Amino acid sequence: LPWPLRKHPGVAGAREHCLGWLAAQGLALTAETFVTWQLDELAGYFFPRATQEGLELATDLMVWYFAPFDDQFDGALGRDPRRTAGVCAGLAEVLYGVPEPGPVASSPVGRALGDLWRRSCTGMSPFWRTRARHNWTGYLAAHTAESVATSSHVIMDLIERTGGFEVPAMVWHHPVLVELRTLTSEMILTAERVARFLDVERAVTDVDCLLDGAGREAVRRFVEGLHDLVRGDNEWERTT
Amino acid sequence: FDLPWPLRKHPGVAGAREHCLGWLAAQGLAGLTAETFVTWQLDELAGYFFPRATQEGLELATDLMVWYFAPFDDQFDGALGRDPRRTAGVCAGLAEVLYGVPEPGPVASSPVGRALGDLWRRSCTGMSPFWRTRARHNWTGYLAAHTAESVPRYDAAYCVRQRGYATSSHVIMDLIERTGGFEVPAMVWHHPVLVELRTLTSEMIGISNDLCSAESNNLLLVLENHEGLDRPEAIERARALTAERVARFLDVERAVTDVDCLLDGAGREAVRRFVEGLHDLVRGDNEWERTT
Repeated sequence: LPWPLRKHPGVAGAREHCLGWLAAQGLALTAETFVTWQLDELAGYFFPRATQEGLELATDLMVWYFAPFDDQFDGALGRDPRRTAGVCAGLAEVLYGVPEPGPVASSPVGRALGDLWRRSCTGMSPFWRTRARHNWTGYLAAHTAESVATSSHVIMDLIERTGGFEVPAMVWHHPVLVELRTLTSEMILTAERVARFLDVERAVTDVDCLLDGAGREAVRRFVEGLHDLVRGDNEWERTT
Repeated sequence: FDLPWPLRKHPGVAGAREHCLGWLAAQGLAGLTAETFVTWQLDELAGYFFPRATQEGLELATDLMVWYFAPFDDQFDGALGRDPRRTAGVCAGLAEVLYGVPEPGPVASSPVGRALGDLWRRSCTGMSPFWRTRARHNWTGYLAAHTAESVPRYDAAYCVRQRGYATSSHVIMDLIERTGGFEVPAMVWHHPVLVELRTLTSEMIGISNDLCSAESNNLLLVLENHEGLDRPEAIERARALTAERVARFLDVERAVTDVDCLLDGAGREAVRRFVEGLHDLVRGDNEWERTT
């Protein structure tokens, strides 16, 4: 890739913190795949300029993706017409908090998802909370539809959360950033996507006529975070 | 035009015109302000968009589309709409209305902002939190795309997708449920089949809109400047794009039964009425374009 490689400090400490979060959520085996697949290292590559709290959050979400969440879709589309859809629906009920959340909200995966969402929303504005809750809903939905848009969009929503900044919503939906997010999610034929990325990235200065100083700095850190998702994912695949 | 679906119309347009006049009066949005029904016939357009609504829902749709034409669009009339840093400001401050902000700005408390507040509060009524989040997201997506359309931006398919994102239909279809008294479950709303049906509907509506209001990011002018076509050639090309999207819509529409294995009876009925509402959007928009 044409971008430098960066890695986060707390990969060890987050690895320690995660091992407690797994126990305090009833997820203690499947943790033998967390240390085998090197998910903490992937969290270190995805979010290098994140705070320690942010790296702990992203690591927890990564293990939530590989161990408990997929242990529900283990062998779906063979014995689950509406069971997988009620699991996804129940987790969305954990996101929204409905009067009757059901047994899915009291399960370790659902409790842990409630904790992850509770931590992800801290400090963020209602625009980020609404947009990220919508991206979570679409992820769970399209993940249900595959029993007859991957998880990269919520991670790209996590760049702002773990980075201690926020991109304004009016330029968040600008077609330049939308296309950059689509090309980024595709790379997670590839040289054409890299060239197209480096071409669309020039137009990032065309959205500075609607921004201020802090906003332009926010868009800078978001596009850099996409660089880090691509190069870091490439590294983690490379050393595995 | 010459679409495969029948033209259907809500019978209660006349009451909606009167309720809507009273609503305009109450919200401080109104002499020389009653040129919205006489010449632009927005009550009948509301009837074409939501012919299966309740009377209350039809009245809400009418209020929304009048809010679209007179107050909202007035802010961007003539040369006011070619200012990036101003259109961005109005759109952002209107977006504030849709969220609970402690100390809103002065545009949030302006007449257009308070009217938008009433439209949003009424829209949320009786809808689940899933619908509120999703439709609110679609609202801000519309406002941001309009902001993007305020600056000179430039394949044809990319421009059609952009014009579809920047048209209002992405909120309009969110109202099919609200005005009709049902709700599509969130786990199937985002199903690729329904997503593609919504995309095709929006693209067709934006092709009609640009085809009529092309008097630049407009599809017709974009085809003229970038494919070397003259006006009749660009118009015919737009008809070709509409036709191919009709065909695609009728193709993937048959796959709606793939979501039956995910739903109960009420859900399947909801999806059915939603697709019919898409039919009503395309056909009604074409008719209203023909007469108005």
